[PDB]
Order: sequence, then structure tokens, then C-alpha cells
Amino acid sequence: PVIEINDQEQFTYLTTTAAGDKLIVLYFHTSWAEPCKALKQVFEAISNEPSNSNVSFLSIDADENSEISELFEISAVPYFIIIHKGTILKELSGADPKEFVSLLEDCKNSVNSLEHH
Amino acid sequence: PVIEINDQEQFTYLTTTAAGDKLIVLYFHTSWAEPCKALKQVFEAISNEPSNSNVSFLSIDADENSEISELFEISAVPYFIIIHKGTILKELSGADPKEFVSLLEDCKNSVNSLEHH
Repeated sequence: PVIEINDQEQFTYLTTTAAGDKLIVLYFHTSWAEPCKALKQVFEAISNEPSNSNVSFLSIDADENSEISELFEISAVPYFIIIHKGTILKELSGADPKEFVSLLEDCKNSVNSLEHH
Repeated sequence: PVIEINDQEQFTYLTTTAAGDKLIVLYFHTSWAEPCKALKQVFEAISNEPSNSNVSFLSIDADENSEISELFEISAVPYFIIIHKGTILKELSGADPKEFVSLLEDCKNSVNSLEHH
């Protein structure tokens, strides 16, 4: 499942020690910037999609996890940050499903060092 | 998987004999009204979502399946028609993922005769 981040140690483990070679999606949200239910359902489908089996989805309340928010200098939610091997690959402001899927596909291509798509 | 409709008999079987109690989603498309790749990927996720396990997704090229198009008086693609037990429940013009998921959820509620959500 999508993992809800509520602790700094937990976050560190999931983004480093346990991240391996997987793309890590950091989703920043707040109660005042909550996406409608239908939208949430669309993203739930994306997270459950079998082709993203190897992508780690981390959900972070930016107001409740201020240390993490400040670390990434979060300036607008909703927001996504895609990481790989301890570095940020791409960022995306907003929750447009199409834009997110594009960004995710771009990141998958970026980390395939053997064949250029 | 999503089933691509290319024959009238096939369509009849899937929408009646074999439809049972399941919600049947009719997706009408054409090559001149093709949704971008990212969008297609979003809908692919929705179709693969485990909570829609019991929904039948039928994809129909409106230009190549003129008899079906004419039957439903298709006047704008992309387009969706959700059927249940041989009757149309709801229709939706366009391919807004959020709007589609809403319409699908509404239909699921409509066919639960035992509990009103």
C-alpha cells in the first residue's frame, strides 16, 4: 500500500536504507489542500497499477511533518517529489493525474541506464 | 482485460447473455479523438483497479463499429455509457478521469438495492 509518513526515522529508512534502486514518490498533502474523493480514487488506482509494482509511494502531511516539509522547501501542495538513490529526479506541483503519470514514466526511463527510451 | 469490440455478436454476448449483474462500461473512441498516452494510462489504472474487479470494460471504435454507434446514437467521442441488466444507467461525454470515477461510483451505489449509499 501507499505508506503514510508520520515519523522522521521511518522516513529516513524508507528513502535510503530500504529504497534500493526503486523510484520513491513523495506525495505532500494537507487538509486544506485535500483532493476530492474521485481524484483520490484515481490516484489510488495509479498506486495499485501493476506496472508501478516497483515504485514506492509515500504520503506525507506537510503540516504534520514539518521537518520533512522544510527539508524539501515545500512551497505548494499538493506536491510530488520523485526520488531515486537519494537524489531528486523530478518535482511536480498539483495533482493532475495525467501530468503525474507522465512524470512517473519519464522517471522510469531516466533510471534505465541500458536503453534509451 | 479491457475487451475491444469488433463484432456485433460479440457485443451482444458481452452485454446480455454474459453480463449478469455486472456494470458494463462502454467506452467509445476514434482515432481522431484519441486521448493522450498519459491519459490512456490513467484509465488503464482505473480498469485494473481491484475494486472494479466486477465491472466489465468494453472498448469500442465508434467509426469501425457503426452499427453499435448508431444504436446508441453516439454524437460525441470520447464517450462512456454504463449499462446494467440491459438498460443504460448513466452516460458521460469526454474522458475526465475524475468525472468517470464519480460516475462509476454512482452506478455502483445505484445497483445496490439493499442499502442506500
